[PDB]
Amino acid sequence: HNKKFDRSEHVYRNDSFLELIKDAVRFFSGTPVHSLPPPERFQGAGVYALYYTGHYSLYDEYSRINRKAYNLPIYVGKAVPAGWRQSRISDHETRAGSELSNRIREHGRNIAKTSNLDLCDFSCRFVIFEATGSDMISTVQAALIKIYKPLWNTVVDGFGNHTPGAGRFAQAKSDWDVIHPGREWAEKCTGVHSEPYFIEERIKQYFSKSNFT
Amino acid sequence: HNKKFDRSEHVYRNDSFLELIKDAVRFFSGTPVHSLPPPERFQGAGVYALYYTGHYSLYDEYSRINRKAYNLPIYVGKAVPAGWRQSRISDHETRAGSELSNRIREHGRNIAKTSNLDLCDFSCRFVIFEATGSDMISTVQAALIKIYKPLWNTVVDGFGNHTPGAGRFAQAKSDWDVIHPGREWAEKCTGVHSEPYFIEERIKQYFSK
DNA sequence: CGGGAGGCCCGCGGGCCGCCGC
DNA sequence: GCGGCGGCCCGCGGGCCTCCCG
Repeated sequence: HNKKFDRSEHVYRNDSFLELIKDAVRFFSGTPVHSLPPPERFQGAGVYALYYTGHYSLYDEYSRINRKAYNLPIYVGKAVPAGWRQSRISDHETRAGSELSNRIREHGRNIAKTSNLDLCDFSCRFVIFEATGSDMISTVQAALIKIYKPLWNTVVDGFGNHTPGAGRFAQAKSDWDVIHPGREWAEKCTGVHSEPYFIEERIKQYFSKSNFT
Repeated sequence: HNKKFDRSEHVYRNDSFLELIKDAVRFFSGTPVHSLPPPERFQGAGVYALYYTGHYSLYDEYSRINRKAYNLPIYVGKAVPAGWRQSRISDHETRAGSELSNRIREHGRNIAKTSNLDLCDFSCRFVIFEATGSDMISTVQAALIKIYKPLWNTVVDGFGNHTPGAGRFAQAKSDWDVIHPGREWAEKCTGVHSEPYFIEERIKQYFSK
């Protein structure tokens, strides 16, 4: 330190930044909706949201909530640019990844692999954040989860996992995997996972119990 | 589906963002520097930076980069308020928590337990956001990591690990843990971990381009 | 017995590498 | 023989719940 303690001198407010985030959020909400995955590959990093309109019994309510419009996402995710560990040198030119697009395609493949969900019942929205604006990517994703409370982000976790891998097989298969088998790596997880009965009830409770702030 | 497909209808641009992120970053830059951990506990969520002024041979450069001022952090982190996956299972009673302060303290403890790093050679800065502002925390952290590329966030990974736990006993120990034993839990990781020579050249590379 | 810090689980998804498709 | 994408590792730290202080 070398200097006295005082909480107040460390508080940061910027209401302007709060408006800026609201703006990115409302821009997200009105971007075009596509099939999962979108008809074309593209470059960029950003945020995306997945919507359900099918009739799988635990999720049937989405067919009504999302009947006339894409109102409530089941999942919101992100893909942050390859911006890594850095030392901006050579390290030659080779520019422009397709991180957002790949992740969207990846999540498509996981749903394809399940028995009980059909990919044709999913749709998506996404927003590309470029350059310096890419710093905002994980805060837009958090802002969207806070407004929508997507089921797969806040109740039935696990959709977001890539393969835990060999160094991690002792872990329990996630609630998403237990009600939507089978990504095959999920069958190599040896830990104690939750029982379908208790996940089913949580999903029901999601819909029946009011979530309005 | 919709009807078209047009990449630029999905691209967000707002140049005023550059000014706001600049402002947040200079505010962070000018907040009071304290020991690690700070001398008092405090409530709030936020972002923090760790600075080194010591003489451990690999890191010796910092004692010059940080000689006259706290310029280049060695680590940047963040602590978010309780439940950012839409909060716990509660009613209306206790909206105040200490997750930033706790988190900074944990990092101190981990440094205390190493053999080759002295806590006295460490300082920190931290910024609190509250409570409408918390969505802002990650974007400031990310800006800071991008601008300073702290060595423990970019080259010598793993200081931010919590205990992997009994589900992940077969994973490798982290580069940080290999050059800075010992958190007792890294000792219980049985995977093949990086060589110290490899890490040490990455460190040297960090301080000559 | 009560509140909060910390211990100890895993969600999410970054990055790298090998493999396949060219 | 090359580039891009998926497969397979673990980084970072969230969140629950324990237990540790009161």
